[PDB]
Amino acid sequence: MNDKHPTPDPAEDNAFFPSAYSLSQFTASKSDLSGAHYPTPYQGGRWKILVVGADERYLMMDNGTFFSTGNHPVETLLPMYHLDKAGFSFDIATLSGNPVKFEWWAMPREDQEVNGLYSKYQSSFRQPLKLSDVIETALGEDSDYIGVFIPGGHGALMGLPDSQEVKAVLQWAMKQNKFIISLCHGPAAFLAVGDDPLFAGYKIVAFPDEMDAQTPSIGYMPGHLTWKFGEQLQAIGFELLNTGISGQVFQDRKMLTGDSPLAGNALGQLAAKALLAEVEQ
Amino acid sequence: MNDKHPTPDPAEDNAFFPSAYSLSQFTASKSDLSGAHYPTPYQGGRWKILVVGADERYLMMDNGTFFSTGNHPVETLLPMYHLDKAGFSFDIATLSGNPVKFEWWAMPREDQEVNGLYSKYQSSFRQPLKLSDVIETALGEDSDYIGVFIPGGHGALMGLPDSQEVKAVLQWAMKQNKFIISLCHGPAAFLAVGDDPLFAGYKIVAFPDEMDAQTPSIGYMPGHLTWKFGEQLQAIGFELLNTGISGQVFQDRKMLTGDSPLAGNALGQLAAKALLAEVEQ
Ligand SMILES: [Ca+2]
Ligand SMILES: [Ca+2]
Repeated sequence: MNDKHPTPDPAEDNAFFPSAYSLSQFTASKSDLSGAHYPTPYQGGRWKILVVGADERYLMMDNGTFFSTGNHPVETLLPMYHLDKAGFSFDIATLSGNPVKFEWWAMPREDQEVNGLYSKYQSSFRQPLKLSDVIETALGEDSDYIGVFIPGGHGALMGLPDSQEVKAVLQWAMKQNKFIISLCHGPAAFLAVGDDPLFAGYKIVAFPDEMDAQTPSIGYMPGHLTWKFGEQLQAIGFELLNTGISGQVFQDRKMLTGDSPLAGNALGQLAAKALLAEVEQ
Repeated sequence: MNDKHPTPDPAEDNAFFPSAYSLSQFTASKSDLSGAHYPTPYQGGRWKILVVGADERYLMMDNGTFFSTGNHPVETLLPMYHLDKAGFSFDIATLSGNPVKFEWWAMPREDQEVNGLYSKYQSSFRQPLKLSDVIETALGEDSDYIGVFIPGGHGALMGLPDSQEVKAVLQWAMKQNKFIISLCHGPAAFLAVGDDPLFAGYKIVAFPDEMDAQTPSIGYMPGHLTWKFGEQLQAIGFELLNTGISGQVFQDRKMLTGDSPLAGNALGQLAAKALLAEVEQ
């Protein structure tokens, strides 16, 4: 019937990609990548950013259907594109060690830059590191990581929110005064700290729970979320600054966040700027 | 229809379902489920069977492509169907806690009984237990599990083969003299014991490595497997009984195995009979 009806995903029974209508409204063939040139990039070849991606594509909705989601490609690749041009490298990990799952329906197919960057890291996205291995060997006081990046997309709502491994990564980042970068639903991962109040008083921007309750009306999702990461984040001490979305980014000490799928470019510029200043002395 | 070109999976880039031709030869609209009749089933309400399923659908081939696989639905459901009728219940788990991934292209869409069983267990396949929790509170000397079932499908080749968690489960099963039920590629999970000579001298049937070497020739998979589970199994003590496949099964003490996607029904009968005789003593 309607272009607003969820689109069946052939690989999983009772699973759906966003409706044709929502895709035309919420995705585009090109990204708005801009100002990604850095005249004095980091050239030390040491500092890297740890990327923690979603290893699951199917998210259970309140009505039993699966939302065929995963990490948002634009939210993931724009920040990475800027950091790449800034001279930084990446290690990609998932909780299980299984492939990072992208919402391919949001990939800007006509964007040469974004597609070129994915291809650059495709072997890592497809065969990522298992977070437990990273925790056991690449963190600590002498880590080569200058920060951690947790991309958005509803895929970040699975596993990451209550993973004891993610908790360890976040505590490490805070303990070693490392950058924590995330946007949209990515901050849901912060809930991994459980009852630990290490994020008390922090200000961030994140996708509004209010909007998650509305997007299903046009078939962006085949149902509604079974919980609210925003209210949960507020429960552990976070202050959510944005009522709506406009690509706004915020920096609270070393916590850098973006508000939605509109903040990829701005977050990339902010992170690149922040990390570059950090490496210079 | 006769097309032997792997079929692109829309949900994942460079991922492929079996070719239309291989599907017409290796899958059917109906299963050969039969003889699932046990006049005096187990009604003690205690003994259950733990199912360790595949949580990943995308398997990396030797040529960079992803085989869109997972657990084989017929191999999974026929054994369960017989055991269900025999009066046993199931607990379904995956390593990550993520949903069990089925090779839906092998699901017999016109098999009313098979689809009826899936309906009964869909909530468990879709929101399975996390194996780590199972090991922590449901095993031990007083477990309610009478056996473990590890279904086939190439998805069994991911994570399970070198999982310390699967190792614990196998060590427990052998120590507590529990049934271990598997077929086709499921035995690859037995490799999880690593270097524990636990299965030394056991006889099993499993999918022939040499057949795996040939199915890609008709587009069943988009490439070839990066390793051979059969040789690895022999390397840890197993005597592989079958050279080819015919859907036969073998019982060596409490180790029950099927040889391929043709062994689902026979394995259900073998397992149901062994477990029923067990509980009847
Ligand atoms: Ca989104
Ligand atoms: Ca098969």
